[PDB]
Amino acid sequence: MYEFKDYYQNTVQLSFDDQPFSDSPKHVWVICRFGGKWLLTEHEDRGYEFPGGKVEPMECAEEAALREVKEETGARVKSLKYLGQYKVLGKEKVIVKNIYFADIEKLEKQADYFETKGPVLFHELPENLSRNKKFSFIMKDSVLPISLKKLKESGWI
Repeated sequence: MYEFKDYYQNTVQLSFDDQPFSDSPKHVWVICRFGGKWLLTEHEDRGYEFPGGKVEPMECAEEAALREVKEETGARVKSLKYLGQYKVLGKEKVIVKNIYFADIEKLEKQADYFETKGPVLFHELPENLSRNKKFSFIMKDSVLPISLKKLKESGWI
């Protein structure tokens, strides 16, 4: 596993094993690719990020991952694959977050995206990411480069 501090100084623990921190993660994060482009959403408060959010008690993690992609981007998924999991060791809370990879089939029109401004496509993520005020803090720690490295090694992209 990997351990590091995040953008807001919480400690994050990251693993590419199957649900090592929790069998019932309460959050999902979905790295999306549409053709040769990254598909992100623009969270209303946080800014650009891969879609994700909470796992409902009446949802399993995969169901929540598919719903967040659709709600935040209007995308239909061709394939959803579990990649890994991370634990965020916060000041007041500890959250366990599954990482999925979604290969996107298409983006359909949507009147609303919920807590976001909808889909954003990036041919490449910018190098200035960590100092880019337009990006979410969740994209500004080692979870993103380590996850992309593992994703590229997988053969899935």
